[PDB]
Amino acid sequence: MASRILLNNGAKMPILGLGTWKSPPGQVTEAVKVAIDVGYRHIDCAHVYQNENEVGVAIQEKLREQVVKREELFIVSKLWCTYHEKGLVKGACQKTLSDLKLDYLDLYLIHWPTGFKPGKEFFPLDESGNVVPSDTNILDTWAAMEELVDEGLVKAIGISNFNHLQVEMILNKPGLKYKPAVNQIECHPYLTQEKLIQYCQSKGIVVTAYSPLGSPDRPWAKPEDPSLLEDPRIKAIAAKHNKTTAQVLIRFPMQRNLVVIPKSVTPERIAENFKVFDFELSSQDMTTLLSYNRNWRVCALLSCTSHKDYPFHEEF
Ligand SMILES: NC(=O)C1=CN([C@@H]2O[C@H](COP(=O)(O)OP(=O)(O)OC[C@H]3O[C@@H](n4cnc5c(N)ncnc54)[C@H](OP(=O)(O)O)[C@@H]3O)[C@@H](O)[C@H]2O)C=CC1
Ligand SMILES: O=C(O)COc1cc(F)ccc1C(=S)NCc1ccc(Br)cc1F
Ligand SMILES: [Cl-]
Repeated sequence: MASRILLNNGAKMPILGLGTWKSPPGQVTEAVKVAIDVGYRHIDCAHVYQNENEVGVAIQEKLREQVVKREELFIVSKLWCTYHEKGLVKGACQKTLSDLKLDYLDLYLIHWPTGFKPGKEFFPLDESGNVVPSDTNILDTWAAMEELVDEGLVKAIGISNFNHLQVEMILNKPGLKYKPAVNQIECHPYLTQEKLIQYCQSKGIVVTAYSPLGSPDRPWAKPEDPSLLEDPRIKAIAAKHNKTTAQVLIRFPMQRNLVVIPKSVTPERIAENFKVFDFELSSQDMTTLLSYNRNWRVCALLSCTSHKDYPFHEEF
C-alpha cells in the first residue's frame, strides 16, 4: 500500500507511526533510533508523556547521522489541557519544539477538547477530587493553534479525542482560518468508531487511530478486560495470512484509510509492526474485524467526566 496520506494542508503524512506514551525515558531514545533505522518516518509525541527530550535525542541523532532528512520525517505532538490559554499555547509549543530538537512540528494537536486550570500539575484537582476546568473554549484555543501555523512553528494543526459535535463546532467556527487536518482518536476492533470516522472522513479530516493494539500496558488494565492481542478470532485471521496478531491489528486501520500509531519499546516488535505493507486483509476480513466492536475504551479520561467539554457522553 501507499505509505502516506494527503492532508488538507497539502502535506503528506505517513500512515504508520511510532507511539511514545509510556515509553520509558531510558528506552525511548533507542526505540526511536531503531524505528527510524527500520523505516518509520512518523513519531507520535506529547508533552504530557514526559519523554519528549529523550525522543528528541533520537530524532536529532538520526538527522545528524544523515539517516534521514528533516523533510522526510513527520513529527506530531500535542498541546496539553493545562495550556488552553491564548497566552500559553505558543510557549507550550515552543517547549515541545525545544525538547524534540526541532524548529517546526509537522502536526500539532489539541490533545483533548477539555481545558484545565494552568499550573504545574497536569491534572489539577479540587479538594474533592474533580478536574479543575479552564473557562477558555475549543474555539479560542483553535484560534491560538492557527497562529502557530502563521508563525511557522507547525505545518499542520489538528485535534484529538473530539466527538463529532466538537469537530463540527471547529468546522463551524466564525472566521475559521485553517481546518483541522487530523482527528486522533482511539480505534481498534473493540471500539471501531464507524460513526465518528465517517463524519470526519466526509469532512476531509484524516483520522489517526491510537491504541490500535488495545494498549495492554495502560496503567489501569484489569485482568478481566478484553484483550485484542489474545483474541483467538483475530489470531485466526493472522494465522491465515501468515502474520502476527499485531500486524493484523495495524493493517486493519490502514485499510480504512486511517493513520495508525502502535507503540513499542521492544526493537523486534518495532520492526514487526512496520512489516505491514506486503499483505492485504480481504473485505470479509475487514467486516469480520469490524464486527468485534463492543464500544470499549482504553482512554476514557475518567477523572474528567463532568468537564463541560468531556467528549464521550455523546454517542459519537
Ligand atoms: N491522543 C490521545 O489521547 C492518545 C494517544 N495515544 C498514542 O497512541 C500510541 C499507541 O497507543 P498505546 O495506548 O500506547 O497502545 P498500543 O495499542 O500501541 O499498545 C502498546 C502496547 O502493545 C505492546 N506491543 C507493541 N507491539 C507489539 C507486538 N508486535 N506484539 C505484542 N505486543 C506488542 C507494547 O509493548 P512493548 O512496548 O513492551 O513492546 C505495549 O505494551 C501511544 O503510545 C500514543 O503515542 C494513545 C492514547 C491516547
Ligand atoms: O492522554 C493520553 O494521550 C494517554 O493517556 C495519558 C497520558 C499521560 F501522559 C497522562 C495521562 C493520560 C490519561 S489518564 N489519559 C486519559 C485522559 C486524559 C484527559 C482527559 Br480530558 C480524558 C482522558 F481519558
Ligand atoms: Cl500533551
